[PDB]
Parts: sequence; C-alpha cells; structure tokens
Amino acid sequence: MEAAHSKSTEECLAYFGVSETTGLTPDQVKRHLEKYGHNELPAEEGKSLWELVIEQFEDLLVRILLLAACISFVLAWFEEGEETITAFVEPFVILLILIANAIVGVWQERNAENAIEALKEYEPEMGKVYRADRKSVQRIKARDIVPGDIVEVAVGDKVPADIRILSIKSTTLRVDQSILTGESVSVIKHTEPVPDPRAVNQDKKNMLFSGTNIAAGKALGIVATTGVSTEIGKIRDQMAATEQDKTPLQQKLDEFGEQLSKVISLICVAVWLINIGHFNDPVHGGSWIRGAIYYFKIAVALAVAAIPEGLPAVITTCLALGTRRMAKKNAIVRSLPSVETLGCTSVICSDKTGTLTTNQMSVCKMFIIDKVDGDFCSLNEFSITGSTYAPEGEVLKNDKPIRSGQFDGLVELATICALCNDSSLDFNETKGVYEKVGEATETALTTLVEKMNVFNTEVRNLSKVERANACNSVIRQLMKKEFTLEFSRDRKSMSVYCSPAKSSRAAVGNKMFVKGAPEGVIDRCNYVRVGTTRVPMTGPVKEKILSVIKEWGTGRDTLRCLALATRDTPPKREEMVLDDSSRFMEYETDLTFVGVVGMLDPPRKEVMGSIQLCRDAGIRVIMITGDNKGTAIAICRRIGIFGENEEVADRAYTGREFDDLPLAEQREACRRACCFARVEPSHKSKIVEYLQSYDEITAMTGDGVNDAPALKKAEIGIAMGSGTAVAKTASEMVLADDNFSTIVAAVEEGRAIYNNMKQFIRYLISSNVGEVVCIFLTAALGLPEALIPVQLLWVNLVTDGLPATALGFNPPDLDIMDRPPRSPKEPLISGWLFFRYMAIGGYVGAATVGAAAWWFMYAEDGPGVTYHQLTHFMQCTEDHPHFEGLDCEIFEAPEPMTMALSVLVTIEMCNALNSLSENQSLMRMPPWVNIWLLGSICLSMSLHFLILYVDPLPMIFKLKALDLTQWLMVLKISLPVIGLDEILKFIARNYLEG
Ligand SMILES: Nc1ncnc2c1ncn2[C@@H]1O[C@H](COP(=O)(O)OP(=O)(O)O)[C@@H](O)[C@H]1O
Ligand SMILES: CC(=O)C1=C(O)N2[C@H](C1=O)[C@H]1c3c[nH]c4cccc(c34)C[C@H]1C2(C)C
Ligand SMILES: [Mg+2]
Repeated sequence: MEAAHSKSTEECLAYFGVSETTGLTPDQVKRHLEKYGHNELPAEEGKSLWELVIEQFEDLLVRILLLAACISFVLAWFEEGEETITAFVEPFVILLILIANAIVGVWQERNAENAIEALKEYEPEMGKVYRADRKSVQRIKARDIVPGDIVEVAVGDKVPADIRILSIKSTTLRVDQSILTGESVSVIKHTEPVPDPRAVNQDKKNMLFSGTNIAAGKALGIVATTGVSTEIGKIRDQMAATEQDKTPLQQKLDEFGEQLSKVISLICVAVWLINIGHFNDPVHGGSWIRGAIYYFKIAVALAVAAIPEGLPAVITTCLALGTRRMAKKNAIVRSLPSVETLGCTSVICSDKTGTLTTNQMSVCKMFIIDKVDGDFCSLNEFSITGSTYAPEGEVLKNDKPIRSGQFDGLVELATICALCNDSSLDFNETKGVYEKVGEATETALTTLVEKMNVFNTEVRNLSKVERANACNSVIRQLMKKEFTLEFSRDRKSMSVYCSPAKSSRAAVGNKMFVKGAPEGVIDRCNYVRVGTTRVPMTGPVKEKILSVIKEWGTGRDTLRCLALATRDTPPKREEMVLDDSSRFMEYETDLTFVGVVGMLDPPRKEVMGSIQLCRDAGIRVIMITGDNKGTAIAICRRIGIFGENEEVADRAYTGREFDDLPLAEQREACRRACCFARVEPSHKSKIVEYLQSYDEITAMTGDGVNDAPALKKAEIGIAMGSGTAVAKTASEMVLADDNFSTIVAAVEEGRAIYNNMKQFIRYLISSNVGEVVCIFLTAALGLPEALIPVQLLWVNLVTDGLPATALGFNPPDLDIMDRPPRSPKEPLISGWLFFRYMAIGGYVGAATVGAAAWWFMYAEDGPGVTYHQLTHFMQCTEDHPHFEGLDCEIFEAPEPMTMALSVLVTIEMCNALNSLSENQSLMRMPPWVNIWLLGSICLSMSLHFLILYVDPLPMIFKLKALDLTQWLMVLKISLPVIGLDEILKFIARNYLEG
C-alpha cells in the first residue's frame, strides 16, 4: 500500500480487509506473503578471498607473467633424476611473486563492508502482531511480517516495517528517526491523514519507518509496506543500482596494462622478423627442438624486462603511508585508493551547520516595539554579548548595559522564550563548561533568558550547576505549561498553552505563547504589544518589523530570527482537537506580536581561509543548507563563497526553486551553482549526478541513511566523526572533527600523494623501457643475453623498489595548491615526456649492452676478442674461426652478466635522483633534499654488494664480484645519463614553454 499516510485510518483497514480488533486471518498471511514476499532486505551477493585471488589472475599482464612461468618450465627439462641442485629458480621466483602480488591486491586492499550491508543492522529480528488465530500479541520474526497485519510498538522497540499508525494508546507517542536524519531529538506522531499524496518523510507524521525506535509511548498501527518497499528499503535499492566507477589512476593504469600486453607480443614477432634468415639455413645441423627452445628464453626475458613488478608493492606502500598521514590531519580515509582520487577533487558540497559552522548557536540581537502612532513605528532594540551557552554576558541598549526587566516588553520576550522552550542548559563538571540539552536553537533561547534575568533573581550566589537554569525556573513558577503544539515545517511555528499558578496578576484566562519563523508568525498577529498595552497591527508597523528582520538576516550579521507572539485570549481548553496537527495553525491565530530575537551559528574560524585556498586550488565549493535563501547567500559571502558585492542571481537556489526547473536547466544550474537553501536529501543525489554529467570529481558531505545514497554516488562521500553508523559506512572519508577545512587539507595531501606517484610510476617504467631495449639488442645483434630473468626480478622488486618508495616522500611544491585540479583525462606519459623516456630507455638499452659485451670485447682478464662475430655463432658446432683452444662455454660466464647488472643498478640510482622533480635541474633541485632517497640508494647498493660476496647468492644470480677496474667502467658508462637528463630538463623548461 503506497500512499498510506494520505488515507484515513479506516481507508487503510478497508484496503487490506482487516479488522483492527482481530487482525489478519492465517489465510491472508499466506496469500499475502505470496504477493509481497518477506519483510527482509535481499541477501548479500557474496564474496570470498579465493575467487578474489582468481579474479586478479584474469588480468592481461598477470596472464603474461604466468605464461612466462609456463615457458620458464618448458625450457629446462622433464621429470626426476639426481642433482644439479642450483637450477629451478626462474620459474619458482615468478610464481612466488605472483601469489605475493595477488595477495597484496586484497588483505591490504580492503574490499569488505558496504553501506548496503550495514542496512542489515537496523532491520530488526522480532516484531509484535495481532493475528486472528490467537487473541494475544504474538511476537514473530520481523522477516515474516507482511503488508496489512496489525502491529504493536512500545517504547524501546525498533519499528519492524513501514506502518500507518492506527491508534496511540499512550498519552503521546515519540519516535526516534535518527537513523534517517541524525538529529537526536525525537518526533511526535499522530493519526490524522497527511492528505498530500506526495509528502516528504518529514511531514508524514502518522507513519513509522522500519528501522526507527519508539522513544516514548506505545501504539498500534497497520503495516503499509515491508521488505524493499519501505523508506529505508528504497534507500537500500538506490545504492544497489549505483555503478561504482574505478579511480582516475586504476583507469589509466588499466589501459597501460593493455598497451604493455600489446607491445610484448609485438616485439616477440619483431624479433622473428629479424631471425627470418634462419629459413635459409641447412636442413641438417643446429638444434631443431633447440631452435624452438631459444626463442623462448628471449620471450621470457622480454616478459620480465617490461614489467615493473614492484609497482604494486610500491603503490600499496605509498597509499598506506598516506592514510596514516591524513589521519594526523583528522581525515579518516577508508577505501585505500580513495587517496589518489582525493587529489582530483573538483567540487565540494558541504553541509553548513557543524562543518562550515560550529553549531554553537547564540542570540545576540533582539527587539520589541517602542511606540506606534500612525506611521511612526519606532523599535526598541538591544544586543546580547557572549558566544557560549554560558549564562555569562550582558544585554545592552545603545551599546551600553541596561537592566533588562525595566522594559515591560523584554519581560514578555523572555517569558515566551522560557515557556515555549523544550530544551535546557546543563553545567558539565568534567570539561568545566555548559552543555546544551536538546535543540541548539532552543538552548540558545534558554541561555538568553538567563543573561536577560528579567526578574532580578539573585544569581551570583548560586553555583555553576544551579545557575545554569536559574531564571528559566523562576519563570516556570509564573506560568504552568498545560499542553504544547509541536513545530511543523507546515506552519513553521510552535506554541505552548499556559495557565497562571500562585498569587500573580494574569487572570481572566490563560495564554498561548507562539514562537516560530517570522512572516509565519507575523502574518498571524492582529495585535502588536507596545509595553504592557496592545494596539492593532498596521501596515507601517508590519513593514518596520519586516524591514529589520530582513536587515538582520540578510545583513553581514547573517542572523536567524524568531518571532515571538502570544494569543492573549486563547480558545477554550475543550475546543482544540489536540490530535489534529492540521488544526494547530488555526489555534495559533489572532496573535499579538511581542518581538523578535536573532541568533548566530558562527562559521568555523578555520573555514574562511580554507575557502580561499580552494579558490586558488581551482576547486568549487557548494554549501547546502537550511537557512532561507536570503540568509543562505549572506552566510556564503561571510565565508567568502561569494564576493562581498557580487552577482549571484542564478548561483543560489532553493529546494522548491530547483524542483521547478525542467531537467536541462537543473543540469545547467549545477555547474554555476554554489549554494542550495532548504533542500531535500533527495536533491543531494540529483546534484552529484549532474556534477558528473560534467566529469567533475565530487566530494559531498552528508549524514543519516537519508544521505547514504549520495555519499555512495559521490566519488568522495564524506561522513562526520559525530555522524551515524550507516552514514560512515557509506562514505570513503570521515572527518574525525567534523571540520570543513579537514576536507580541504585532505584534498591537498591527496594532491601531493598523486604528484609523487606520477613520479615513481614513470621511474619504475623508465627502467622497463631500458631493460627491454637491452634484450632487444642482445637478440637483434645475436650476442649472449646480457641480462637474465632472476637478475631483473631483483632489480624491479628490490633494486628500484626502495628508491621508488622513497620518492614518495618528496617535498611538495610551494604552489601545489595554486594550480587548477588535474583532469581525469590526463595521461601519465605524453608529449615531450614520451620522448624523454624513450631516450632514457634507449640509453639504458645501450649502456647495459655496451659495458657487458665490453667484457667480451675490450677487457683485460676476460676473453677480449674484438669483433669476434658474436653475432655469427653461439652454436660452436663448427669451432672453425677459433682454431687452437678448447673453451666455448665462456659465453655463459658470470663476469659479463655482472657488467650489465652493475650498469643498470647504478644508472637506476642516478635516474632516481633525476626523478626528485620533473623540470627542476639537479642544480636547482639538489639531490640531498629527499634525505630518504639518498638513504634508499645507500641501501640499494649495499644489496648489489651483498648478492656478490655472500657466496650462495652470486652463485644463484649467476654472478661474480667485479674488479676495481670493472667498477670504474660502470661509472664511466653509467653517470653520463644524469647529463642526458639535464639537457632535456632545461629544454622543456625553455623552448617548450608558453
Ligand atoms: N526542506 C526544508 N523545508 C523547510 N525548512 C527546512 C528544510 N530543511 C531543513 N529545514 C529547517 O532548516 C533548519 C536548519 O537546517 P540545518 O541546520 O542546515 O540542517 P542540517 O542538519 O541539514 O545542516 C532545520 O532545523 C529545519 O528546521
Ligand atoms: C597477481 C596480481 O594480482 C598482480 C601482479 O602480480 N601484478 C599486477 C597485478 O595486479 C600486474 C598488472 C596488471 N596491470 C598492471 C599495470 C602496471 C603494472 C602491473 C600491472 C604489474 C603486474 C604484476 C604481474 C606485477
Ligand atoms: Mg546537517
């Protein structure tokens, strides 16, 4: 049953053909349960760390390194015999690494709880129904409740499904819809039909939402809807249908994988296009099976040479070192990768209260009527001092303390403020400061009537706790509060019925004390109180009163105002239908305006500047809020969302305004919009959506399951420390302190973490372009492979591994925040940056081939046969060009391999320095700025040395320590790269700029 709130109580029974007294027949419970299904949310879709690992191996590159592991096996030999112990490492090291890389994409790549799974913690187990096949209140599994059947809720219950209230058995009924909203204060319910078919949840005051708690009272009602069809069930369903996109990194990293997988099997057919000459060899001679086996050593070599295998380990380290770093600045980031996407944040929508402002509301201007004669309408207006809830501060007229109670009207102003108030102060003994109890707005009122002190109650001889609510009390002695008519968005006010108590003066009857939004309250006064007299409300009087409320609210004070009026002669106690919330506004009529108080909710000292920081960072801030559009805008100026004078006509919208536009101009309104006043949570989704239709990366605050759907949709959902459970689960980032500037900080950190990533990502790659171009020479010119698998793995995992990581501690630009947000269409390698890493890659693919074969050519202690056609023969089936002598097998010597390896490692340690900045010379950007890059190189070399003289290692790497003459040739052929680099830096600096 869909629009239940809008049907009469009988209409709802007539709809399910059920008797409020008896309940659902055990037949109906059958047919129904068939029509509607069970009162549960669909079961989890499932996961598992075994199919999670299997999912990682389906990737293209991890398909290749696993193919190279297959070939690494079909290269050696068959099944068991005896021992040449040393051998099978090359296929076992990769298979080790892959498992230790799949694993790293999981148990520190958190992929676990979702805000959708959280929504199975506010669906209850047990509910209480009245079916026909008993007579007592049979408690059943919530899961088995179903539309139509009668239900019983009492204080402390979790509401089991969405329920149209039938009758309230207790005095009143108070529900706690925190989960949806977040606003501790419970709400009153009634049974009248809310007759508008499309009423928001805030206004469905005869309904209980599944997941809510009864906070007082006890009622019986009929289930309107269950399962996915309840209000919380529908929020579940929106988050279900959300397509969750990958980050701008994992997206362009994935098309790097595809580009790398395409290049490998393009070189593995390009090497073939150069060995096509083998078709001209004799049918007899050389090794058939052997022919096949060769091409498979270079394939495997080409596999490992273009990977960068460390990458994963490095990234993960870098991100996990970012999380710990943002947590210090109060940003809890939950999703790992979120830290990179945090860096392209284009737009930030923040809630006002609590994030932009401190929710420390206090009154600080107020006025009453002074005198009224024809047109002259003079006001009598004061100011209050004190930002806190503490009863410390003073009232001043004409900028100078006055004793509040000498003004008759100020008495009334305080009387209403105290009696028409549902909140209160408390002194906290621990912190040593006052506490609000209830609404912030109301508690501010309670603090006022304290500062005011209209009766001159002795207050300085009281104690911190006793005095908090002192004068309020005195006033609660004066009038007795019978009943009270709660607030409703609908009439925008609230009022309490009061009768006098002891030997007072009031008499002849009692009064209603109304307190609500202006116009609302003012449009309902026929009389104005001037002093203790009263006179009829006139145009000129009204126009004053409004002119000032407008000035205060829309001024540079940005005050929120309340009108305070009284019904001097109220309806008879037995004339008002107190269950009929719809009729509350008529009882609040024919009021007498008493006066207006205006309060403030100060913007965080921090935010002002933070906002500016985003201006310069090129990122847009949108402030969502609940103030009226006028004051909404005025707060925007004050925090500098807008300039103090500038146009804003089509830049701020309200809830209703925004709804009145057809989609095209809603979509439009979103790229220029900065401020939304009085919005539905419904809109937060629509706004995120629209912002994305503009490829904006959107940070979005919100709390309560109401805002869960948009914290999901937003690239960066942001919950609050103080927030609800579910909201947090829906976000990717949580402000431990709720501060808006905590967002801004985190976006800058994320800006820096991505910048440093762009670096070491290109560094680790820079090697792989070299390592290949090396093995392309050692194959294209037919020498002996200067580098093999088990060497390269060490370089990519460990040799470059420590320096790449240490490049994640680089000192961030001093204009890191003074440049526009980086696009999500930026490629990590492009323009002059491609030809700079095809040079450095084309230089390493030469220097590792030069100095190694140089041991086969120009060496002293090595067989130095210059131009000995190493290209012609590595078969030695002939042994004709080498007449006398008996030794071929020196082509598998450890020393030449050790020449290439020492060239690489050292160039890498050079190129690591070349990364510390993109276009600053090592002259301008000193190598000793990153103390952790120097520290890493240090540890990198002392590993190149370790694997050379601790004998097990150099035997396994197939190496042997080079002589001191074989150490200088390295530095002769290695260092020159820092020189090729600098030339490129000062060029892109000085002829590729403009
Ligand atoms: N859509 C609306 N229509 C009318 N008034 C509203 C609406 N949204 C909120 N308000 C009022 O605005 C007041 C201030 O909202 P605010 O403190 O911004 O809310 P929030 O917790 O969303 O920040 C709320 O107390 C509520 O009384
Ligand atoms: C077993 C496992 O899950 C993984 C891995 O073990 N790896 C990565 C990978 O995801 C591989 C990969 C996929 N896409 C890219 C882009 C850039 C770099 C890499 C990759 C490294 C790859 C490898 C094999 C190290
Ligand atoms: Mg809020």
